[PDB]
Amino acid sequence: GRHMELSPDGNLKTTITIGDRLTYDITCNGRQILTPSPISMTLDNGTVWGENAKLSGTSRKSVDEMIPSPFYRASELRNHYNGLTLRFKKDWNVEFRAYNDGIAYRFVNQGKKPFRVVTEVSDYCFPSDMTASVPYVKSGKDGDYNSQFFNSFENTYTTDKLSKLNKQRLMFLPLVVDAGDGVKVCITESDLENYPGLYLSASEGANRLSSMHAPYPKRTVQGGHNQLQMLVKEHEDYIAKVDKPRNFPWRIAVVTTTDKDLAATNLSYLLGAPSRMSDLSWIKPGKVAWDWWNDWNLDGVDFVTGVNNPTYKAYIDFASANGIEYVILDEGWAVNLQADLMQVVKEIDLKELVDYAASKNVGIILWAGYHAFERDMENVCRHYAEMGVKGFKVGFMDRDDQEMTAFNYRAAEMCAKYKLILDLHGTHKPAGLNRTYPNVLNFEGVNGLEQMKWSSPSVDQVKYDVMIPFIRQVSGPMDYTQGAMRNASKGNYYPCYSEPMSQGTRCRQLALYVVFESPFNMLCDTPSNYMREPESTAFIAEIPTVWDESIVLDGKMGEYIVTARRKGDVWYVGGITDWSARDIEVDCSFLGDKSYHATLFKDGVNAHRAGRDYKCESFPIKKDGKLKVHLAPGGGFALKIK
Ligand SMILES: OC[C@H]1O[C@@H](O[C@H]2[C@H](O)[C@@H](O)[C@H](O[C@H]3O[C@H](CO)[C@H](O)[C@H](O)[C@H]3O)O[C@@H]2CO)[C@H](O)[C@@H](O)[C@H]1O
Ligand SMILES: [Ca+2]
Repeated sequence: GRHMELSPDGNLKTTITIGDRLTYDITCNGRQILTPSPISMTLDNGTVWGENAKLSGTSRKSVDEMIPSPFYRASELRNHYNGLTLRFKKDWNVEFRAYNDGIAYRFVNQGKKPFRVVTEVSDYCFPSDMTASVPYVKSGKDGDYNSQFFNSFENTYTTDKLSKLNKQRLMFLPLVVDAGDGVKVCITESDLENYPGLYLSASEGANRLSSMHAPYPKRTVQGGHNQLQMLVKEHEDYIAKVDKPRNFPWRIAVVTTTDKDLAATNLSYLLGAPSRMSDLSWIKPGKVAWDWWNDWNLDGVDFVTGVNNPTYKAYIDFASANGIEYVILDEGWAVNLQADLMQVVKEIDLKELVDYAASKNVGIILWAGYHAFERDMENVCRHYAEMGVKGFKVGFMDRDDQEMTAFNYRAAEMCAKYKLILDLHGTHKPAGLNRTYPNVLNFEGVNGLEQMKWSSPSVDQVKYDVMIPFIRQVSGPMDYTQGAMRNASKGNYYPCYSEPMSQGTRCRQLALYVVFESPFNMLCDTPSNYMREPESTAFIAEIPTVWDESIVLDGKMGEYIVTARRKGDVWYVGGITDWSARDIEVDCSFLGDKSYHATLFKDGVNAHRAGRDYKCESFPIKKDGKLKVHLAPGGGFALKIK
């Protein structure tokens, strides 16, 4: 039983073998980059899908279609693949898809009788000791996987040969394996609804990454961060309940021959479940005059700053004067330790604030800890939607067992029902959720700029920035929360909770608004700092967060990336580099034939010594244009062409 499937361009092919085990491999341009890798699902009735599998039928199709992708990187995304469905006896199938830039598969339940998934095998067997770039689970102890399942999915990348990885620490997704000769494999998953998230492990075999899933929770207890978390204390002997026919999540091996194709791949959105929303007209992407990063630390005002009405009114004024759409009331507005979103601290009047914000063309987003939000979800959403609140930022889930991934979707739907937008923090990679419910405008699961509030200088944020466009961002949008006006060149960074800075240059921060995808996007710094920086603020306030077209012009993972994005007849280009100074050329052949005006923010000539140093230039340009830009260490540039 040997089945082959090829990508439309013929460069990628997978061979599926049906024997004692069910396996698939991956060949790229003749070279085998994944050796036969076994897949299976073990059920509680002893049935193991994929061992001694009995094929009952097959079907093939060739698909080339455009998938609408609102509130994202393009108006629509191309879905172009050869598909193979293997139908087995006992009412289960496995679907394979071959794209030019990846192989993906998923199990499908067509059984009528409820059951449980005990474990799932999803192995990745490589032919040699390749170099992996992986994000380890940050918390917990080695070998104690239950201590690791409780984590916030925020960490930097460790780069090591497969044989050199920690064999006792889980890695979350996405992660990358360097297959050599410029080929990258990026492993991720999508359509992660009501199913535990997949970790990979180096614990089994040679040159092999194998799966592990958090077990279904048997007993959860309120605790953790300010009594807003539900901690798994006991777990079942299975990982998932299955009560109905369903698709299971896609297992995705992105395969690219150039790093810019990795950053650009659409596979995560393409393989998310289709939108479940008819009316999208009420969803408004945009930016936030954020309170939390900058620690409410305004200067030049006549009131004491903090979680109080005059402070939020100042953020609202600032947002409004600059056309910024939203103000978040972050953690602090609800009475601490009560986990009760109906108990407002005495220094705050939500009604006053929501109404004041409304009279200033500003929407209010309320922050909520997981348990406070989940416990009376529908009533909370109704009550605040009625008050005029536009959405929620929900955080500290720190779980990806089945119960929590079911909660993400349930939360998204409940917010959708009441015309509320949703931002998920203390969560994992998006894995398709923003396609299925487009009102979920951002996701954390990223070691973002908040880390500068407490991180030792050993944390290399500049390096991290040129890793995630190729790794974490492959899964979906990031709430990274950039926009620092305080910028520290190499050696000048220190963690400062109430007056934080970024690592690298001013223009790096500006470039991130193009480089990073964030439909719901922060201005992390104080209004005070922004108002001392008119030029920077104007650029940030004006740039779209949602795009009609996106092109990654060039890049090398962990070194640099240059990205151009279109909105109407306006283009933006952003570039960033690692700690090496770098010279970049921008080929402007993506432009139309009209004559255009460019506005360029580039690193100042002393940006290597003073991170804040920038230069803003104006000049005419057109399609033949080939703009040379110098990037300082930890620097970048931001370009607008109108
Ligand atoms: O990681 C070690 C440091 O953690 C700090 O605690 C942070 C935590 O790291 C962070 O993920 C979390 O961020 C969420 O909540 C915030 C409000 O509380 C914001 O909403 C933020 O956007 C959201 O991602 O905040 C924690 C603090 O609340 C510790 O402060 C630090 O000492 C280190 O232990
Ligand atoms: Ca966080």
